[PDB]
Amino acid sequence: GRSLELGAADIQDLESFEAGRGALPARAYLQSDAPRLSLNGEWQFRLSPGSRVAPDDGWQLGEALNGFESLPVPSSWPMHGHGAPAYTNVQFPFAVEPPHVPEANPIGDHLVVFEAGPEFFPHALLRFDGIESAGTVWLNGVELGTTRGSRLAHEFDVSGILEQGENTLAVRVAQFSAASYVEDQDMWWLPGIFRDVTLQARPAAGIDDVFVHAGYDHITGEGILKVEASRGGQAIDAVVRVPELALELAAGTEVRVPAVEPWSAEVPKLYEAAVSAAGESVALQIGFRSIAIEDAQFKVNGRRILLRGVNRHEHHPRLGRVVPRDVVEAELRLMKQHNINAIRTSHYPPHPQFLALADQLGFYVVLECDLETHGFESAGWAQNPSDDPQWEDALVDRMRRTVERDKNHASVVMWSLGNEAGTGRNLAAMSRWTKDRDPSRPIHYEGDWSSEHVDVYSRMYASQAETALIGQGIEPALNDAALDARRRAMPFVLCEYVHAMGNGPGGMSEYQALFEKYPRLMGGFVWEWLEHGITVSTADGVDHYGYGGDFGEEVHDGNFVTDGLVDADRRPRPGLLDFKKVIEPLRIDVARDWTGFTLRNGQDFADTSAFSFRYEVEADGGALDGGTVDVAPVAPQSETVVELPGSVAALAAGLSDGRPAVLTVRAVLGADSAWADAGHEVAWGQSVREPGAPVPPAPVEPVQVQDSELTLGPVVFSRATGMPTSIGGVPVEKLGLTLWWAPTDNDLGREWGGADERPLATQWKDAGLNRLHTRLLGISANPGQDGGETLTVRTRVSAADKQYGVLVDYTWSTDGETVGLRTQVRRDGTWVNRGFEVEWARIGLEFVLGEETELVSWFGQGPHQSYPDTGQGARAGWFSLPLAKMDVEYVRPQECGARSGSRSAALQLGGRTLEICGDPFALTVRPYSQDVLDAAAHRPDLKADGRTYLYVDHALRGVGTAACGPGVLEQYRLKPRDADFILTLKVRS
Amino acid sequence: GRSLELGAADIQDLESFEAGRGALPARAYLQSDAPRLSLNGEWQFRLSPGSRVAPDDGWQLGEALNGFESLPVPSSWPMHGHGAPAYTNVQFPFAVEPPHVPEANPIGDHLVVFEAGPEFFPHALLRFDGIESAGTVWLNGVELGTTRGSRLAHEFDVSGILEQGENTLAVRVAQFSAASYVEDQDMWWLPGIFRDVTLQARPAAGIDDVFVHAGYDHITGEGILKVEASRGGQAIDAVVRVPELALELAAGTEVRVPAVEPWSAEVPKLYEAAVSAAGESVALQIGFRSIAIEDAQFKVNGRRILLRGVNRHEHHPRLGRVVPRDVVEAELRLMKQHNINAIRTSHYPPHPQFLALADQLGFYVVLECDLETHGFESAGWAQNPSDDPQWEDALVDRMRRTVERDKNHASVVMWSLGNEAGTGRNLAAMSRWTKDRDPSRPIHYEGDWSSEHVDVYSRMYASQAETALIGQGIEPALNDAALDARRRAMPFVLCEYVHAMGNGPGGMSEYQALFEKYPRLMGGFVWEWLEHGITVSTADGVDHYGYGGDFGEEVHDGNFVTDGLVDADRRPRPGLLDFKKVIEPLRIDVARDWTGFTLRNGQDFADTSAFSFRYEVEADGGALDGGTVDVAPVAPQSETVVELPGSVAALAAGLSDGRPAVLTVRAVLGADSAWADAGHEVAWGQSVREPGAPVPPAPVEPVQVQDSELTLGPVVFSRATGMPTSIGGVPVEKLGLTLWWAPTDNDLGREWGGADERPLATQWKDAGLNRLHTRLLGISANPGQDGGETLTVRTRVSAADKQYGVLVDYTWSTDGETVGLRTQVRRDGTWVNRGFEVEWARIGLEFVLGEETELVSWFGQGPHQSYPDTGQGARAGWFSLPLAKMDVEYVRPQECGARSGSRSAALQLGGRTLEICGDPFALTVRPYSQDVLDAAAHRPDLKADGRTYLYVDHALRGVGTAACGPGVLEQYRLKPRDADFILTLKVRS
Ligand code: NA
Ligand code: NA
Repeated sequence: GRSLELGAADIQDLESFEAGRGALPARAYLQSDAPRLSLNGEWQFRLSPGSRVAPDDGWQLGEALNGFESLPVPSSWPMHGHGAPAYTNVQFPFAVEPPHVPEANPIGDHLVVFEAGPEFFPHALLRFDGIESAGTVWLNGVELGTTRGSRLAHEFDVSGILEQGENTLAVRVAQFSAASYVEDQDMWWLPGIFRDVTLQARPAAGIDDVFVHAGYDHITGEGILKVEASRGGQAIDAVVRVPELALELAAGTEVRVPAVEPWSAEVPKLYEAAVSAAGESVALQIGFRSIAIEDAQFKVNGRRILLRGVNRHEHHPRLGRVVPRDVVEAELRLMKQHNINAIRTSHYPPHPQFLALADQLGFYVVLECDLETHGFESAGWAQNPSDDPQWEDALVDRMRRTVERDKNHASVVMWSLGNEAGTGRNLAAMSRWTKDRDPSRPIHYEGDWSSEHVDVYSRMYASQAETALIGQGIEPALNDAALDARRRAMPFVLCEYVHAMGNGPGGMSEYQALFEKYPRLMGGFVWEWLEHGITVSTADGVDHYGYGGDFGEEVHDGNFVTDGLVDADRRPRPGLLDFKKVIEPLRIDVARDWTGFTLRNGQDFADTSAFSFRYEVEADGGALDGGTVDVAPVAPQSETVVELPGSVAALAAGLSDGRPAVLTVRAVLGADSAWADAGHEVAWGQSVREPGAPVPPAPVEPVQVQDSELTLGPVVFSRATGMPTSIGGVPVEKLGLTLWWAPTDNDLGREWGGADERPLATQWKDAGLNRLHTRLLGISANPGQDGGETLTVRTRVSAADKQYGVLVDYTWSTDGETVGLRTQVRRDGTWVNRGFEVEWARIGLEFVLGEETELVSWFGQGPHQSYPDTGQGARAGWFSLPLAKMDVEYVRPQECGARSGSRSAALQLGGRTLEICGDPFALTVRPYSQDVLDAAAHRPDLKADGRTYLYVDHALRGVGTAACGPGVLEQYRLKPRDADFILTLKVRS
Repeated sequence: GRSLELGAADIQDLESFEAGRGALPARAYLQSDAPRLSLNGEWQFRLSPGSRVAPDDGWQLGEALNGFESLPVPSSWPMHGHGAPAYTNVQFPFAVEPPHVPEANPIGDHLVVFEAGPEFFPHALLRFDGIESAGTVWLNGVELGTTRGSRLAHEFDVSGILEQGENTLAVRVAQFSAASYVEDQDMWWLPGIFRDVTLQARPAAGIDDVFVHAGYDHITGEGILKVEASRGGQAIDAVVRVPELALELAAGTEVRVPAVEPWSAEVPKLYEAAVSAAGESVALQIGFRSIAIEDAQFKVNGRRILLRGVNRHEHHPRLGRVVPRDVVEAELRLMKQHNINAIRTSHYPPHPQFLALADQLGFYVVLECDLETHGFESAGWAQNPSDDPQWEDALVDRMRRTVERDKNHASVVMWSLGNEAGTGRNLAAMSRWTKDRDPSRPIHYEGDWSSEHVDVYSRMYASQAETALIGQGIEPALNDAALDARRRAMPFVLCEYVHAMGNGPGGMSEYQALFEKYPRLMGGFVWEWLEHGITVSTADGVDHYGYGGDFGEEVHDGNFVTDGLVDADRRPRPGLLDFKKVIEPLRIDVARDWTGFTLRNGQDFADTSAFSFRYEVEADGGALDGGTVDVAPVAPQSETVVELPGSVAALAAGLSDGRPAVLTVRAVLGADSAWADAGHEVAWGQSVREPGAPVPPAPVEPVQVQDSELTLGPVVFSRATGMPTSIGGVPVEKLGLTLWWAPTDNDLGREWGGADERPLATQWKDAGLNRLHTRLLGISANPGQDGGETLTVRTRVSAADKQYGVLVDYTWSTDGETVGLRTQVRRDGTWVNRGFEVEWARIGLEFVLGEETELVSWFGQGPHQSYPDTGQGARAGWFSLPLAKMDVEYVRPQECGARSGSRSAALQLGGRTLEICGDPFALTVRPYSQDVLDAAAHRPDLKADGRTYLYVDHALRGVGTAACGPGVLEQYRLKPRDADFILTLKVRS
């Protein structure tokens, strides 16, 4: 019997089910006049590969340091060259055997020397706001305690250890600990001290914790205020002063303020208040709100509200978990600018400073505890911590610390027990505690569908259909009659829906229609706000985002970090633009006769008084008229009809039959707000006078036959191919039918149900839809009129080893000036492969041109892209973009850039402009081919070859959200069918 | 109404269901004294991308050629830079719509000018032996006709077109034609004139075709001879002279020769004969044989024979379909050297010159017609030519031309209608014709399992089990009572089995046991003889074989061309070495007491008289004794017992208890034969005296504990890891358990049946078996004896996101000189993933050493590799190889190089030699890691890193033949279980 392994005692600590030891009781984050010293700055940093290899050179004392270097704190140290980021989603990065930790466990030693003034005597504390995932803290070689709960705050008492003058603070941080088993969220695994380390003095007769109770009686219009204040866990005498309400009360007593302005996301009214004791005073912002669940509805201040929300992770493309305050203010303002009123802190408490901003700019906030045991799902939740009693104290500590920190803020309207932790005893323990401490807020958890220990029914990525059932209260009952009776009486919320990976999300409209129609639906939260992209510079110094698997990770999920509405640098993806329109607070139905418009106010509290209503009339290359209309304030959930100036309606009948004109009624801010400047666009509506169907040119031109070529009008053909080689001088290198997209991220994912287990992208490859070949059948010339000949090229399209195909015929005609192309498409054989019917991505034509396009113009829906289930934010008008701005810079290159519902388009090539008219078609123009687009793993992989790839699609497919949740809806799917369309071509040289 | 496409008439020809027009009636390939002129040499060659683009510049006349260049003929023109090779297997390279051809159809114009002497007047013909796939032939601007049937010979009459003096011959060749639909074999698609173009004069009163009927009466010992000779399709008077049999008869009459020596693969007795007419005489080699199907047995000359065969494609690594005669002679001799007696010409007639060689060196030849419509299987054989009456004449022409060419040869014992053409009317038409023309030979076809139109029951890749049933005649009956009665009375043959892709094939022994035990089993043909590798030179001029998909092919099958017993350059893969032993014609069971051996003659005709029997006794580094034993000739299918010299048996009892000695009795050729030199090894047998289990060293050495390291005997450890860092001075960089191979080609293929659809390679990746991590549990030191301490390192092995694992413990001990390692392995949890139990590839240890190994020695089975279901040819002995010769150069790098059944091994590193002893283990040594081996797509991807990767496996897995056909057999599979083994380590410096 003998023992000889190194670092045993260190690991036993890492493998404890105990919460952080030594730390003071959990309290709220308060703004205090008590002297503070921030220890943020250059610290000394040493990295070790394991705990068994971690040096014991008494480094904690700060002198004779071996191998240390300066590292900024707070920070995520992989972001600074020390190691590399790693990313997994459903999977753990280590062997699952709780609570044991792997041998490859990066240990980062942190050290800093600071001097402490007399202000921090006799009593003071150290406050860590976040250490991932386990930390041991020494002050002048004395162990203070350990920290567990990476996104939770720990405070240690340094009274009697802190010396006057220079002090030495040493923190040992381990990446993986037993706590890693309960923090399995969807993100890069980035260890380190990533939040503020703070030294704060604790005066005698000071305030340790404050609990604010600000309620609103919507009937009597009275505020109900009562402020608890305590020191050392016991209630104390303190004075509460609210200047604006002109009152002065003692803590612990409950008074009713006669008239208060209630708080909401629409009107974030806050009252300045201070809680004063002898030793210190605390500064608070008080918002009067009351939350009730009544008649299966989630109500705030008496009225049902609609959550238009997103899921906000904390991420930066260069700093790790560190999100600079200016960056936080920026994104919150951006959310407000796009009609967002709710946030779910997924899947952990955010930076303490976040809560204040959510109070100030109006947001309904779902504050989620730092708990996710998603990696145990793989094995049927065997060894799940949520049900293991060994984990009870540790998990309850996580809930307590979460609730305690942010209880005072009005924005927090719900506590959430965590994400995807399964079901268990501990979850029930966590809920039970929270209902006892803070009854003012309902409780949210998605994992337990029985909804036994929560106040709202919550699901993620439920189908539009399923939601429609739940909204009507006719969803299938639970086995338990008692439990079903409770859940059927709960409001419903989608804590995650419309996955926004890559091109998408689609189907956002079908969800919103249900949100507006059924009171039981609270609305919900989009997944997610931002991409977790990380900036990388190449050998030639191109920088682009990188995703999972790009940093050498043994185990990864590729590009799933990229599912955001904005990129890592907070630049809006087209999805956010569409989202803004879907959840807009006002609906404007412009009448067809342009006499007036119908306006409905979709807000729950405010009226249409902060808005200014403008109208615009666009036609050709000029705004024909503009102005402002006077709209009497409209009550919330009410609608009126506003008549437009007679001048507008007069211009309608005034314009010629068949030329396009667009009437736009826009709701903009009357004056500056905290989150936007005046004139900012909130909601809009349109009525469009569309051009009639174009007329095919006179077939009065004959076909001139030479030895190897044909000529008709300005179009030169090839007698071998049957395809044009030149139109009005523009080099046509290729023309063919396309049935296939470059697979989006939605296509790469398996679809919800169905006998076909294969991702739609795979279905296409097996069907050979990406490798189509054309066989020429014959070229006819047929009489038109007055010597005119109409050329007809008959072809068949198919792929290798396939017996099915499609017959397409191109009949050309021209009056000598304008070229008329007609395409007929017929199915040859049954399109089934591997026992499943093959779906198409499009019915369109690919034009490859030998000259670059300098600039693209069109009339239809823009500026950004449009697909059948998307492009809601794309409005009618005239748009002109450089070729470079046509594309969309998704992290992983895929199908994007299609402008649906086009009527006409113009491509300028050198000195020539190519006009394309016809029936509604979808426009796409690229500097590179699809084979290039598909193959590309990153943006740099895309090199232009000097050609112009023009795409004109008759019918398109929906993009859906198949990456996670519902795929393409039925009405948006594209199955094999026979089709036709006419085009109008012309070249102005 | 009008038509304007180019090259319409050319394509209509390509799309005809008609056979070659203009060609003379099919006849046999005869050696004639009639004057011949070979036109092989430099020709002029022009390539065009399509038939619509193919120039009509009257190039056929040979002057004012534009864009021509010199190209050798015969040749495959992609092998000469003109285009590139393309490879598919089951799939067609173009859209399936018979008989239409793609637009991308390479057209190669061939042209040559030759002068013709007066000998070729007044009558002569042009003979093309092979044009792939369609050819049009002009002579001096006159169209002779077209050729259909790429591996079939066409002859055109040039009488009255051939001028005296200079003539100009022009051939237009198209790669794809309607005939491509019926030539869908497993190979590179290589067009061109790839066989001899020949000019032959046809004298008056000459012989056009000869049919030889040479039968053998095994009862009376009489030859039955009758030779038909004809001119212009009508019988003529000719004189047959057979010098050796001293007879002279007139053609058309049937005589019985009193005493003839019969022909067989074992005794290829041929009689010289000449058929003389006035104008010319024909030289023939006559072999007397008779084929009968009787009592469900395939009989030749009265006796049941055993087909030990292979499938021979015609391929060269540099020339395409062109296989030089010296290369053909070479491989045929190589086959004979490895006990092969049968060949299946897959899947087309071979070069005309092949048939003669198969007569001379003894081979049973299955001659297969050029027909495969395998690409229609994809769509349930819709539009299958085999059943389409439009194809009848074309398909019957293929059978006629095939039979007619090679009817005279004795080696051809069966006509085969083709491969994988499905079922149809035309197949029945082909059989019906063949039975009428040549009843002397049975008919083979695999596609129609009902076996309605054939003479033998034939299957491919049927399981060992299924074969065992068929052998006993108890296979499940057919729906048709009448048909079942016929098929149940047929002999059975596997036209393709034991797929030899990559490492393998395994399970060859279990098949052969059935072949020997059941008379109904004819034996069968291995797939296949050679790899279709193609030589490629890199930027630094490394040359290596390339496979499908490596030449830019839109559609491919990767490395499936690589499934041979030899590489493209006819270098034996280990599979051939194993195969030679499995099908050896003699079995030698050496008695245990070394007194004698049992010898059985497995041949059907010959006796043991051409052999010399040698014996050898090896022990340590010396052959102790050698000699020759006198064995009375043993009759075929009979066995005798031969006593060894008393000196041998005396040496057995003479040697110490526990030292190894190997007795080898070997059958070698007494004198030179046509295919090998005297002394060549045919069959062998062994009896082995194995060393006793090694004894664990005295645990008398204590553990010396320092700060960061441990020391026990000559082994230095690391206290952090628990792994040795040094043994006797050799740097040990790593030591760990392995459960995973680098997936072979068999592992990459789906397995036959089972709920698990996943290839075994994929099963491993999902299970995380390739990414194992170890967690240290503890290091103990326990008392041994006399101050001795036995170190024990306890660890656990697992992978990320997995809850199952394995507990392995390493207990070390040493007497100061020899190190004793013991490994205990225990399963922790159930090894199931995705609902399926996880199989292991091995139970072994990986040693990574910081020094290169110069040379590896061992005692066990060698020289080549050994796996549970393979290594039959690996014999017992002492082997020593350079590290470079340990590896096996498979085209795609995979698991290989394991020497199973090892007893001891020695690795020399610089000046140190490392000895490893113990229980039977499998040895593998590599210059690179497994991660390198797996990732490598080609041989060049393998770069040594200066380390030595040593593998010692307790238990191994079978390789099977899962790439196509049966996977690993039950007794060879490796499932999770608890195991142990002891090792003996020692370093001699
Ligand atoms: Na995600
Ligand atoms: Na093959």
